[PDB]
Amino acid sequence: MEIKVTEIRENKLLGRKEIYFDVLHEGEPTPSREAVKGKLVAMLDLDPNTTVIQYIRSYFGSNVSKGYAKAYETRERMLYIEPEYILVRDGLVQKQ
Repeated sequence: MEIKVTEIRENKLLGRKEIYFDVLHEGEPTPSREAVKGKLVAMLDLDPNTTVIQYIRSYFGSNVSKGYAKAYETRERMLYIEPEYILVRDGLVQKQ
């Protein structure tokens, strides 16, 4: 239920911030990716609608998971770079 941002890098060329973070999640084997996204978006003042969580990797016996996210400058920039299957997977685009 805690997030610690470990690195924020600005990718000028693709128009996104590249964000690594820890998730502290006592009592869980793994944390809830939607809950993690909400915390991360709040912590860094991101746009939920342009934030792609690439992975949240948990480790057995550890309270600590390791995540990586991409926060796009605009939705357009996200639409240009991210494959459709990923945006649909993570709820950012709604499949017709």
